[PDB]
Amino acid sequence: GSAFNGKWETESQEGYEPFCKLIGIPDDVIAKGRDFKLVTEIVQNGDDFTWTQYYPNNHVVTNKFIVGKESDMETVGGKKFKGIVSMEGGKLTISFPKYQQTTEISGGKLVETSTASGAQGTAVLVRTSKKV
Ligand SMILES: C[C@H](CCC(=O)O)[C@H]1CC[C@H]2[C@@H]3[C@H](O)C[C@@H]4C[C@H](O)CC[C@]4(C)[C@H]3C[C@H](O)[C@]12C
Ligand SMILES: C[C@H](CCC(=O)O)[C@H]1CC[C@H]2[C@@H]3[C@H](O)C[C@@H]4C[C@H](O)CC[C@]4(C)[C@H]3C[C@H](O)[C@]12C
Ligand SMILES: C[C@H](CCC(=O)O)[C@H]1CC[C@H]2[C@@H]3[C@H](O)C[C@@H]4C[C@H](O)CC[C@]4(C)[C@H]3C[C@H](O)[C@]12C
Ligand SMILES: C[C@H](CCC(=O)O)[C@H]1CC[C@H]2[C@@H]3[C@H](O)C[C@@H]4C[C@H](O)CC[C@]4(C)[C@H]3C[C@H](O)[C@]12C
Ligand SMILES: C[C@H](CCC(=O)O)[C@H]1CC[C@H]2[C@@H]3[C@H](O)C[C@@H]4C[C@H](O)CC[C@]4(C)[C@H]3C[C@H](O)[C@]12C
Repeated sequence: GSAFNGKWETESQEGYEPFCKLIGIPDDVIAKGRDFKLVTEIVQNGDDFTWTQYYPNNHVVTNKFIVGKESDMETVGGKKFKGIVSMEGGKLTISFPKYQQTTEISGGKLVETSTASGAQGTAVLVRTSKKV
């Protein structure tokens, strides 16, 4: 597999506001981040992925995982946990209580679909990134 390899840049976020509300991000912070454009850098070698995300102020998040094996996950908030990612129909999926993330290439583009659950219900964010 090589489909995911390269450098990607956010071009659209659909469902951004409802998703952010559901997960408890306050209003002024939502507005402060609607036009933020994330750069994602991916190195894929078979089942091994290195997944790098560039944030403001030289802040970087790198994830490293093998499909189907328990891996160490890392977060922008500086948190850590363990998870297991499947590869199903070209789609990378992590799934657990209250949260699902899928990432695929559709129409030559990196498409990240997140689904979070809460007391308000469920919200979906679709983030699309173009190749740079
Ligand atoms: C608002 C802020 C941008 C700050 C700035 O531009 O100075 C951005 C940078 C990191 C962003 C977060 C990270 O990209 C991780 C999450 C990605 C989800 O798609 C939305 C919530 C999510 C939790 C984001 C909310 C918000 O847009 C953040 C916190
Ligand atoms: C849950 C967390 C959101 C925390 C945050 O940054 O705010 C996100 C940020 C980066 C995400 C990871 C990266 O997007 C790369 C992988 C993409 C796959 O679709 C799921 C597993 C995968 C390894 C993701 C799991 C999880 O959704 C992570 C770790
Ligand atoms: C949702 C995300 C957690 C995901 C991650 O760990 O990357 C975190 C990263 C920084 C967090 C924010 C910061 O901790 C600062 C604020 C702290 C307040 O207690 C809640 C709102 C508040 C504005 C947070 C909302 C949300 O939990 C944010 C945006
Ligand atoms: C923009 C917002 C506060 C709004 C304000 O300016 O008052 C701040 C509060 C908490 C901040 C976040 C937290 O400091 C956690 C992260 C710290 C990293 O150094 C940058 C991204 C990071 C995810 C931050 C992005 C952004 O600057 C947040 C979300
Ligand atoms: C597991 C970790 C805390 C672990 C630690 O103390 O290191 C926590 C802190 C921020 C949490 C995330 C934030 O609360 C934002 C999301 C909220 C959704 O309800 C579940 C997934 C969601 C993406 C969370 C997954 C997980 O519970 C995170 C990543």
